[PDB]
Amino acid sequence: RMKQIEDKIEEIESKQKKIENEIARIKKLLQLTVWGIKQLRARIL
Amino acid sequence: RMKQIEDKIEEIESKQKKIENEIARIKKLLQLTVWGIKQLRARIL
Amino acid sequence: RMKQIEDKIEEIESKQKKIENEIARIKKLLQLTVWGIKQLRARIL
Ligand SMILES: [Cl-]
Ligand SMILES: [Cl-]
Repeated sequence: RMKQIEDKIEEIESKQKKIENEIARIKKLLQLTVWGIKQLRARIL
Repeated sequence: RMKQIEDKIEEIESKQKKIENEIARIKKLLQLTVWGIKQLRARIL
Repeated sequence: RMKQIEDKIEEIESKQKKIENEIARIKKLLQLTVWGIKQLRARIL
């Protein structure tokens, strides 16, 4: 039963790592969209 | 004590599923904002 | 061994809380970028 719990924890940890990786990618893209809106407003208006 | 650990794991798993769902929604909206910035720049500039 | 499992669960929970916090911040910034694209399109076009 302990091994079953340990395996489930490993699975949750692995997925948490994937989620953290996704979040960093989202943050980077979000920063690029901020840049684009800022560049648009400045270059046009 | 094992049941207490198993219940906590279930709670963490449930919340992880909610987080994954939120992340997909964020990604989709982020893709729409990219589209909007791209469409703006192309249609105007 | 139970304490080791309980400590790992605490670590995963702590990181899950940080992730939830990050997600809320991403959502708020994403809402601001939506506002900016909407304001741009309306003010210009
Ligand atoms: Cl997670
Ligand atoms: Cl965006």
